[PDB]
Amino acid sequence: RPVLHLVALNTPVAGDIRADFQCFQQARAAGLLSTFRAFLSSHLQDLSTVVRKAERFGLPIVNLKGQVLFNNWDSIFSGDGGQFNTHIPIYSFDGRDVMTDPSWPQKVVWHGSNPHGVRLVDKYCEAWRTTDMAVTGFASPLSTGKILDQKAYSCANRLIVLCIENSF
Repeated sequence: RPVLHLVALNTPVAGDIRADFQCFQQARAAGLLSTFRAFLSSHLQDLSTVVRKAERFGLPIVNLKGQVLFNNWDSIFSGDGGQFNTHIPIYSFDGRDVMTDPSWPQKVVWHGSNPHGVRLVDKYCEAWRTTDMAVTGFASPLSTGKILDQKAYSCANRLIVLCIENSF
C-alpha cells in the first residue's frame, strides 16, 4: 500500500548544505534503502519537480511512522502554502520529533521556493552554498501550519531540512 515518506535531517543546518548527500547518508545510516532527495528548490531545480511524475497524485505523504501529512505531492503546491496538520509529529531519521525536541531551537524549514514549489533564485542561499548573514533564503515557520510560508531567514540560521522519498 503506496506512500512516500517525508523525514527531517538529524540536526538543524545553515545555508551551506550538501542536501541530497545528507539525506542519502542519514537515510542509509537509519537502514533505509529508498531514494531520498532534499525537500528544497535549488540551482535549476524546482521543489515541485523533485518527486517523480508517476508518484505525484496517488501517494499520501507520511511521516516516519506512517502518519499522513498531505494526501499527495501535487496538493502541496496548490497555492495555500502547503497547509498540513501541526498536531502530527515530524520525525528525523533517528526518530526525534522536530516539532517538540529542543535540539531544533527554531521550528522553521528551509525551502527556497514560492507557493507553487518553484525556485526563487534570490531566496535560496545562493543555491545552498553560503552561511553569510547578509544573504537570505525563504523558510517556513512550522507554527503557521504551512510548509511553504514565504518568510526570509538569514543563511546563517541553522534551520530544519526535510528529505522526501522521490519515487516508489
